[PDB]
Amino acid sequence: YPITGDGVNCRSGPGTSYSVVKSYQKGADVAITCQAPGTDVKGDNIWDKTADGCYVADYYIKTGSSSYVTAKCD
Ligand SMILES: [Zn+2]
Repeated sequence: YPITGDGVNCRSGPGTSYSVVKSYQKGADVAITCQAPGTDVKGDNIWDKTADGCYVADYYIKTGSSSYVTAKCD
């Protein structure tokens, strides 16, 4: 799914307390392997684990939902 934020952090866990691993530019498109609850970002507290293995706040990914579109991370 595509990134909608203008430079979005990808963190080592589902929340803003976790270290930043890398970033994506707006219009990057990422594969989401699973989703996990975490810090609320503007009403969406889901975090999306990408194929890079780090988590992007779902607020900044265009999935057409503020809830789950994939399996919950185990
Ligand atoms: Zn995609």
